[PDB]
Amino acid sequence: QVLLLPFPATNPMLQFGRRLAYHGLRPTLVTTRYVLSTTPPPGDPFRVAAISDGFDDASGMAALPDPGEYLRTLEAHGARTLAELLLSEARAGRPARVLVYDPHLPWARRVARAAGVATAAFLSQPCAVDLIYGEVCARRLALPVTPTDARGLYARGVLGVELGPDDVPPFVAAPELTPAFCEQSIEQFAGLEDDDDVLVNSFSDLEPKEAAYMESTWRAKTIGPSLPSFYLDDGRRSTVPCMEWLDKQPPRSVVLVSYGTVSTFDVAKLEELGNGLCNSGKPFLWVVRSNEEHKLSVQLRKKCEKRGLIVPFCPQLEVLAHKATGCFLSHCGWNSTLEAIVNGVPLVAMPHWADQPTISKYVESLWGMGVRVQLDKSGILQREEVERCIREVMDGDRKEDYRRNATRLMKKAKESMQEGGSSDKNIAEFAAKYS
Ligand SMILES: O=c1ccn([C@@H]2O[C@H](COP(=O)(O)OP(=O)(O)O)[C@@H](O)[C@H]2O)c(=O)[nH]1
Repeated sequence: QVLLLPFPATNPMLQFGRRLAYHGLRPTLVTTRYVLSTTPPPGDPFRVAAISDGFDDASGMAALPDPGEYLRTLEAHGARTLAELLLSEARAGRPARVLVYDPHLPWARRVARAAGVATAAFLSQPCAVDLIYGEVCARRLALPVTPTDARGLYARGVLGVELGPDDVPPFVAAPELTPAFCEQSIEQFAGLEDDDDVLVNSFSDLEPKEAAYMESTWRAKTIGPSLPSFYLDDGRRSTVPCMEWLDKQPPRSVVLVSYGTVSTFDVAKLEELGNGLCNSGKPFLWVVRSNEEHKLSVQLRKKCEKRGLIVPFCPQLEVLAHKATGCFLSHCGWNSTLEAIVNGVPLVAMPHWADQPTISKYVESLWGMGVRVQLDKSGILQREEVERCIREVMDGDRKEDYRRNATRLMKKAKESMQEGGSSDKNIAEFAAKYS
């Protein structure tokens, strides 16, 4: 079997597993006992299997909100139970042919290699960010990484844009705001040189210098965007109520709003975001997660409820593919960004941390498919700014420029994953290797 081990939370690794199954491989999703008991399995063509993070009954992340402590606990129990799993699978007649793993779990590679199982690292961040972390891991850049260092990489043809202070990945530019995440970002690459394969959820045409560098440096092969085949127009509709609302809207009219599944916004930040949205005048679909809703006042919720819909969950790819969708106000997490690209949807970028500031810079300055919100002197996003950016992308002099670039990259993204495409060829090479 092909074992797939994402960070326990994913869809891009599952999408790659669907393609492996197309090619006659047998994928298994590996997740925590907790997650397996408290969510539906993926279904065919996948098996599922479980490891433990120490909290099979309760959410260990809830239980352990300090990141270092959670990660140390996940390693302890995860490495032991992943070892047990590799043995029990072999004994059950289903020995792992390869472990595909998120290298935010670097212990997974140690365990597999000790069990004699091939390993395939699966990076789901852009090549531009991954390569920066790698240069630190390899002791070619010291901490903190600076704009000066980034400029060197741009001048050497490794990075395709010059990253300023607000564009360098904060986990290495300002390490220690986030010590555990700094360590985790860099340790992805520690030992990656002994993996059998290295894979990245991107496409060459998007990040050509960075992909090329990742390939020559780390053997990384692009396999993305790792999304459902339907969205990539590769021939080899839901009933969710938000969709019915979207159906009634005019073409390219609606702002989708999401800051993702992980970041938390305080009451002040939700106030500026929600007021900016109302103040724009645009219809909007604002996904505010169940676990964040308590911070949204009645007043702000009802403020413009004749134009805007607030929901706890929307099928985002289906939303992005909808004719009524005009732009996406997004934190520009990588999955969000690729889903916007594959649907040709212009972006208003409101990054927080991790890969988002870098992504945002590429969005506005190389890809040209949107704009990034400008924070004021104290680093606060103002409602006037939120509104200005929405209006810039939906009504500016440059509105067709953002749409054109989004469309352009949509087509390249599709070409990459279709038969003959740069990503398709890498996926096929992997499937053959492990067949
Ligand atoms: O209401 C939602 C919110 C999120 N997603 C999906 O969950 C992921 C969000 O990931 P991203 O890398 O952009 O940032 P994160 O959530 O990890 O910060 C993407 O696949 C989204 O399509 C969705 O379908 N509906």
